[PDB]
Amino acid sequence: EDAELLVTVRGGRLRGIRLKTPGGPVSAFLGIPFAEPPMGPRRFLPPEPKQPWSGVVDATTFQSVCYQYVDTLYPGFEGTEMWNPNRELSEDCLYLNVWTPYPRPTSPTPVLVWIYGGGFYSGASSLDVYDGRFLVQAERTVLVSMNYRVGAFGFLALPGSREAPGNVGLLDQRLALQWVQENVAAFGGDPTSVTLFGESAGAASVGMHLLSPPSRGLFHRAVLQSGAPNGPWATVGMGEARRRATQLAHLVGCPPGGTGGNDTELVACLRTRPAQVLVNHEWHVLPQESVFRFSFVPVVDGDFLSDTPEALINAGDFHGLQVLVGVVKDEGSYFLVYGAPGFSKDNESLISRAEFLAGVRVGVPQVSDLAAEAVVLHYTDWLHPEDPARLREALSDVVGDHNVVCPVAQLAGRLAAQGARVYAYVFEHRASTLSWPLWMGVPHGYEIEFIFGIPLDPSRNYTAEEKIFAQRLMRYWANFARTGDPNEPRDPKAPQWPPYTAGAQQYVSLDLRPLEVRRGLRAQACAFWNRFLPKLLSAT
Amino acid sequence: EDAELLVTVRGGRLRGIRLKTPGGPVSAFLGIPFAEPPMGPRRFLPPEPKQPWSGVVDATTFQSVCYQYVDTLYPGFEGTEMWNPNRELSEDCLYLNVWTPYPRPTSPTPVLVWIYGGGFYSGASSLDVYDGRFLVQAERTVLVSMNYRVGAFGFLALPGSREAPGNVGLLDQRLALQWVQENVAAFGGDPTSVTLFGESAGAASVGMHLLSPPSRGLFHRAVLQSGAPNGPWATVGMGEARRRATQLAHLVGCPPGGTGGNDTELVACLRTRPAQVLVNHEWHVLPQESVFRFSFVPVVDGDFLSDTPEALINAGDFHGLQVLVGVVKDEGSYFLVYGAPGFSKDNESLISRAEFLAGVRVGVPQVSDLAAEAVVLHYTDWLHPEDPARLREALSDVVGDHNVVCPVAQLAGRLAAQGARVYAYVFEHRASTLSWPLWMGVPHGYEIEFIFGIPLDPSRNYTAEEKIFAQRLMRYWANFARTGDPNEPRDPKAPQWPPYTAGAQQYVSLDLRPLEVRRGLRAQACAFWNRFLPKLLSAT
Ligand SMILES: NC(=O)c1cc[n+](CCCn2ccnc2/C=N/O)cc1
Ligand SMILES: NC(=O)c1cc[n+](CCCn2ccnc2/C=N/O)cc1
Repeated sequence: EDAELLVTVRGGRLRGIRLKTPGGPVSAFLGIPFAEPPMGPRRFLPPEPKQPWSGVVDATTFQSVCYQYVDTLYPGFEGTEMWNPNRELSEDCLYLNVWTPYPRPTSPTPVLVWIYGGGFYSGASSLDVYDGRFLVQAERTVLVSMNYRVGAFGFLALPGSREAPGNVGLLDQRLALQWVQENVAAFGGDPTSVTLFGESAGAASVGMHLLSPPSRGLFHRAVLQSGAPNGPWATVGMGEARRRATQLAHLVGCPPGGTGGNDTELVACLRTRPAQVLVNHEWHVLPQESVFRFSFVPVVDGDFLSDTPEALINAGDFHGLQVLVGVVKDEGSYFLVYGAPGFSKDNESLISRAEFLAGVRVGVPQVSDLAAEAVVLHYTDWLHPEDPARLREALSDVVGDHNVVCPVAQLAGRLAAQGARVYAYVFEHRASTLSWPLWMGVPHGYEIEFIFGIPLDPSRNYTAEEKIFAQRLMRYWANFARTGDPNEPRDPKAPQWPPYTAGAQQYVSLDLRPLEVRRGLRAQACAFWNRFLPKLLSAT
Repeated sequence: EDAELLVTVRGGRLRGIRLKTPGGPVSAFLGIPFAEPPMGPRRFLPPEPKQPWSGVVDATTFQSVCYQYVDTLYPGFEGTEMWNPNRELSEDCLYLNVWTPYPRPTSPTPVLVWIYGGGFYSGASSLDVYDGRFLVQAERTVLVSMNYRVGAFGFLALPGSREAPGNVGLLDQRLALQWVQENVAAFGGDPTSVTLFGESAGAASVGMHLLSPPSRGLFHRAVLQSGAPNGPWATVGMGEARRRATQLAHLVGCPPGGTGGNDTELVACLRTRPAQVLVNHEWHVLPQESVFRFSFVPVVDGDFLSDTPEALINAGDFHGLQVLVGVVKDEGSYFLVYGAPGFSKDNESLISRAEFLAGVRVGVPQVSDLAAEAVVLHYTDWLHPEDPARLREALSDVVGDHNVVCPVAQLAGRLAAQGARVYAYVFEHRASTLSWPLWMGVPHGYEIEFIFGIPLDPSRNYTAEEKIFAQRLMRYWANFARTGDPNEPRDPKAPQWPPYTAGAQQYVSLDLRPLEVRRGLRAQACAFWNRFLPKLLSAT
């Protein structure tokens, strides 16, 4: 009843809201504070737990979005603005949301925790495509999603100093995980069956938590969608993070005039600046000749990450852990319209040979000219080295393999070979309502709406097949959250999803057709990135 | 009583609104349609007059802003967003506004007509800084302002063809001028005493009307604020206009693969595209290595402009015309934060010598290496060739002189020497409420709020001296509109404003201090741009 919309947690009382789905109602608790507002002197600091409150906190609507850059490449366009903030920006943003079935579960229920992506510079738990009402109604699981500080506010780092240690955006997620341990039982959720799942930078975050011992105790399973902590964009060195942080200070006038520039005076100067001012110079801090490179990302400090993600994945024991990994068919196409020459969402992006050669330097930055030739002469079809359509898909493969598919395949192989049960997929269905052009195929990010069951929304023009497809995927994700195995615990009639192993390298394709097993997550291309290219880079 | 808010014009009846000023009320008629909506098959075509309507058109609020790019360089910033659209974007935007004193004048009154700036790619008559309620109350004049199509919708040109003839944005302004001839009498205005005044691209527009015979009959005096038709940014050649238009068609997928590319099929394809799609690719049409260069500007076709503005100004007889021209102290500083390396509004923009040498390439983009050297070695202080503060102001002088001050001084000299009475000014007061940084001084466009008397708004924190100053400036502009002479028609107490002649080159400084006469509008620098540099291009 209306009594199930009232819940007490360790910090105080909450009033939720009843959400409707075509299959029945759901109880949602949107906007639960899990940390003290990280403002004024607490900007750039690790989060402090929210102190208990008197009265009833209203938990009926999403709270503020953390301060972030707002994408303006295509104003008024659905394909880009669906990721933009849909609540007002504020540094007061450390809130989490909880969906729970109606009636509330009597017995402890497995908990899904969502970590949004957005390159560590954007994103929000309030986005329409992260609506948890459909996954909770159809699979009677408990869904939690948190906000975490992005951009400079979450990942500006002057390593060594205590005024700006870095990775505070990861600590925000960790605190939200500690909050789930201490309070998800009150919503009917099992704190012993917690399944993290994220996408892009959210998936990378999930991977960073697997490799951080303090976070490792707060969950039991992991799902990484189109991202990995070992990606070339997901981390940064201490020296580069200090250079970026210092350059941002310079751009906003820090330190003032002629004055000392130790870490303490620099952060104090940064704390006096309005939040929007720091955001307005976020992209100017990089060399600014890049697609896929982000200014403030997790730093390898020796604290949250004792070593690089690659090192920790190799030297890591993963027995007793189940992972679900995967990518979309066309991982790189969405990013090409963000700086690759000759590309535009409003034409066919039939690029020339010279544009392809320049795009490789944009999509694979920082590498040497000989390394670029290895990429070009490996992704060229030499029977059609000038076909524009093939060059377009080649560059899309170049930036997709280098940034997503091969970092993911590298990780999935090391996990399976080191004792973790791993299941791998490739998402190959292009939504019928997709607004991006046809040549992008199944772009990065556009499986999320099917995992969250958005096709079930009656106010959307999804086909009957996509509705059944969405229910199928929700069953896969929920079964993995419940049992660690996406396969039906009692249904062998439907095609089976074999584990992924370093040898067989099996995965399944997710589309309207029944499950189909394949071998190799682009094994040929990924051997070039994972094996040959590092040996080639030790020429300088 | 309230019967003065109802007025009949040639097309039908209108209901206006009474606006309040601290000195008394004013009658405003906001949103008068003067053309048929240029939508669908009419896009890119010259405007057609608004056909008469039945009933009473509501004229109590500003109408839609013409489709245009929206500046996002500093989100949430007062200094940039005061120029952004403050009404909904639409192609249905050919509307004009009329302010008139209360009580309505019984004898014919001089008419001021405002043409907004915005580089021919943006701007709107509805901006708060253009509100004529204070100018009309204080000086009992009649103020008119129109919207004209900007960007591709106003200035896309495939010269020779009739599907996209070009300069249709200038024809929108002309139609609004024909409208003032036929209807301003109904508001108490004298159609024989019409003074055009504009700023930046608006000032350039005013100048192109002086040089177009069909427009010359529609007004009697001109005011040009920080702009001129002979500026290097204000016009474009036929060949370049065709190349730019074709590039925009390619970016939006026109024509579809395999279709012929004649002008008819190209424009037909462009007309099917949504307006926002064309706007989203406007800047991608240039080489895109330019501060101060705009994609779609008036073309020199032989129709609206029988020759280049430079030729028409030289070969022109300007007897019987009074012109008021001028500039602000720091014309170029506004534009450096829009692409000049090392510049940011949030620090002191202390640029290096290398950044200065690179910025000259951005501020003067069309030149050769040798021409750039002549610029660098002319604007360098050779006793302090590395002082960043001086280099900063040197680049501001480079950009300001090349784009505004010297094209204006060129025009003002030719006009006075060829029979026009000319008055020249330099605006030297930096508003106390200015939000741009101090190092920008008096940036481009920040005299407008004083000409329009915005300091009189009680909801603003302007000083008492700026209020008196704004009233003084309104008297100058109004006196010029009535008599052709900014000086008080019978008051020799105040210092007097001498005409500007090709020899004495006298102008006045407008600031809180009384008028002060000076000689030379950057005469030394402008000899370099107007006389010497054309001679080094001649070494092709
Ligand atoms: N203000 C700027 O100049 C700016 C440049 C690049 N970006 C890139 C962000 C968009 N993006 C979306 C997905 N991946 C990216 C990264 N491209 O580099 C944003 C802003
Ligand atoms: N989308 C873009 O990357 C973009 C580039 C340049 N501009 C030019 C800004 C307009 N402007 C304002 C004052 N001066 C200028 C002209 N700059 O060339 C706008 C947008």
